[PDB]
Amino acid sequence: MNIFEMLRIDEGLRLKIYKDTEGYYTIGIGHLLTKSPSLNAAKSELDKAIGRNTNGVITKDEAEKLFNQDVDAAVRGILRNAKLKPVYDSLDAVRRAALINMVAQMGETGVAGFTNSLRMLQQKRWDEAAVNLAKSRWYNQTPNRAKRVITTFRTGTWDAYK
Ligand SMILES: [Cl-]
Ligand SMILES: [Cl-]
Repeated sequence: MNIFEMLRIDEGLRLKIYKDTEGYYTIGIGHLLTKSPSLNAAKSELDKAIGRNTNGVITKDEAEKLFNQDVDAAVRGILRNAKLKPVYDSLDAVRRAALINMVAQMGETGVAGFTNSLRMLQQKRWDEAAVNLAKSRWYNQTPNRAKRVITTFRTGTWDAYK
């Protein structure tokens, strides 16, 4: 298992514009197009991202390319983030992937707001952090995915994904 297979399982793959769990226009492997309520606005963003007049549809290879860019950016954002870097650096490889998953889903700002959990993770207080992570909108809105990530932080294994 790895970061790519992990997020691919969590986000799925869709080749036509669609609305995510929050109702925002997305495409491919969880790639947010825009928060605007406008389909045209979404199609314009898509074409700009892909580099061609897509007509709201992309191929597999194009989804995957967006996906590569998104993982790379997420990792890079983490490393440039004063609040996240230290946590990231303190973690083992499996748990690092759990952190990337949260960032890919809610952005840097969003994750960086779980101050208390972040400190517990850094301290290697696994059980306590999983309990704190669970007290959140994130867990209440997407419980299945949140449980998989939380289990990953708790055990440091990919069991939840198998
Ligand atoms: Cl883009
Ligand atoms: Cl879910």
